[PDB]
Amino acid sequence: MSPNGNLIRMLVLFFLESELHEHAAYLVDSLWESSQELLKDWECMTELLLEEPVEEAMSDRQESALIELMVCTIRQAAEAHPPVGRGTRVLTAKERKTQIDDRNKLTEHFIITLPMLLSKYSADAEKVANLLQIPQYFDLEIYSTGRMEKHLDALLKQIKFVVEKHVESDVLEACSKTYSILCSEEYTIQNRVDIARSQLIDEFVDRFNHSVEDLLQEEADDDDIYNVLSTLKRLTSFHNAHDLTKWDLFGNCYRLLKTGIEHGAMPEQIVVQALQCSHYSILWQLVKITDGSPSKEDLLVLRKTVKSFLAVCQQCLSNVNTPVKEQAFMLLCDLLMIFSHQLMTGGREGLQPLVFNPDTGLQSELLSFVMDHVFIDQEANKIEALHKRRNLLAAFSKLIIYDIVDMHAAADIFKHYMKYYNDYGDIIKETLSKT
Ligand SMILES: Cc1csc(CNC(=O)c2ccn[nH]2)n1
Repeated sequence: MSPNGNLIRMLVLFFLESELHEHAAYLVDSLWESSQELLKDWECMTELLLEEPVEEAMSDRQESALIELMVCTIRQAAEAHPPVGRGTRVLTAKERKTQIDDRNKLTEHFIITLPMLLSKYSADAEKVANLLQIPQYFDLEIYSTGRMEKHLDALLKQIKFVVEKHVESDVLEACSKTYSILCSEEYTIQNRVDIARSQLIDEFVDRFNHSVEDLLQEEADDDDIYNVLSTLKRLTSFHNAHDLTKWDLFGNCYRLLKTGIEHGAMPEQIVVQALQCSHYSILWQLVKITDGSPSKEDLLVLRKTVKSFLAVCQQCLSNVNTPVKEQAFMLLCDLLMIFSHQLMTGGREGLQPLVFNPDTGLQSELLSFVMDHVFIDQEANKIEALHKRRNLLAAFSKLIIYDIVDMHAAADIFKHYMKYYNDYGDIIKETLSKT
């Protein structure tokens, strides 16, 4: 009760204080065979996280670690296998029976307790993002079974509060995915969740639109900029997993970008988000057109939309801010692959009017960015900025393989930058072997 409480408090301390377990998940996995009963005392954990002390209170850093450890135990119980990296997977009768009973316990428990957790820690972005990994493990049918409607209402209230308070990409994305899970995974509560979502979206589209209008009519305030960016971020996050096409967001994104090319003075983060949002609008237009039975004019309206957006990305390669060039580059390399001739696979030859061959000018600019921003002369931030340039080249590599860009001009650039490997590498290789 408090006995298991002590063991959990010290388990959190051994985790943080020793560098003997770097990954929470790997710690839990390793103790799992021997300490399952303890590691699934979820009532004990939420009690620690929600109660006020008598004495000795938990420190902000230890609270964080307990939430992270709790969520790993919730996964390991639900999935009934070691985490990604410690795998090898056939369950016994009793292992299977235990998994069902565990999923039951943590669903009933966290439906009640997850809104109370999100309420208390609502401003801690890292913590809220971690709590919102929990619903994916819910046995969602139980939101009906337990006459538990009052607690679905409570989670939706708390997700609303979080999204309204936060702009961090991890938080919002966590909110987006939770709605997705809550919505399309059980018909019983699908209708209730859909009404909460679209009211949330509605309130953010109105605020976005009023702020776009404010910015563009204006001299332009710091408030005008905050208001656009803050609302655009929430909508960009959600527009990946949710079809927000019914709200014409591409329209205002398009103006923001046109204004930031013309007068060249649009803040870098607005341009990046405005690009990402426009992209997600187009992908969702594409899906409705693939699955629908679309007319000639449907195709030609989406085409005009796509050619104007490829134009905007091409122009945005010339933006001073390298985060914009990167975003524009990434989108060019997705779109040029998606609206290639691949689009006429699986008997979908109706889509030919949607096919786009990049011109020489554009191909040459997609070559430039690689020389300027992939292949550059000169801690943790650099292993990360390397993986990005890797992804940027890999996204560009696909265009080379299918001759969407000039495959020869490309390999010339790869000659120029590999020269020292081809001129001195054998000599460097054998030298390093003999030390
Ligand atoms: C037909 C075609 C495709 S691109 C091209 C000429 N551009 C380049 O080769 C290049 C290298 C660096 N920047 N641009 N010709």
